[PDB]
Amino acid sequence: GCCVCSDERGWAENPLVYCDGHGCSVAVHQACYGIVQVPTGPWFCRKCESQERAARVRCELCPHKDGALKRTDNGGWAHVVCALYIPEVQFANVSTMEPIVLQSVPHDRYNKTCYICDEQGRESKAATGACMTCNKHGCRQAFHVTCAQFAGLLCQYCGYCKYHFSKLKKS
Ligand SMILES: [Zn+2]
Ligand SMILES: [Zn+2]
Ligand SMILES: [Zn+2]
Ligand SMILES: [Zn+2]
Ligand SMILES: [Zn+2]
Repeated sequence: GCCVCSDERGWAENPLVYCDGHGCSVAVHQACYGIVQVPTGPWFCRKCESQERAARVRCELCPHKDGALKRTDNGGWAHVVCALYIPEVQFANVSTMEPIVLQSVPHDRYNKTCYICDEQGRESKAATGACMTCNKHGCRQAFHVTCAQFAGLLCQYCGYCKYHFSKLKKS
């Protein structure tokens, strides 16, 4: 489906677009990646269009490689999905969704430990990047956006730790 949201198909007015770059598996809705007009030929994501060392084109807000990336204001790269769920992250242009603006992200997002990384053999990565916090008031569980994404814990634009998600009646 889409690398950014949890919708598996596109819509006529918002198609699901597949990157044709070699080795790349990025697929995004037009609206999930800020694509202005849908391409008539092969389409390439910003990473595949990049001429940078591959080791460098990766999200600085989380430890997962690949996925749907845009350039940042500090000369780096970040996931669109990480940008959408860390509250203080912004975009210079919300239509094109780029560059991703990190200058207003506070210390508070960078001094946490991702509990999911800690559980999944990524202890060395748990205190890197930026974390969202569980939406339950009083809960101190913190986690990378993409770690929660893969765990099915993301939901405007918030998430829960596994425990509080388990305590919420699903409707
Ligand atoms: Zn999407
Ligand atoms: Zn690509
Ligand atoms: Zn990320
Ligand atoms: Zn994590
Ligand atoms: Zn919680």
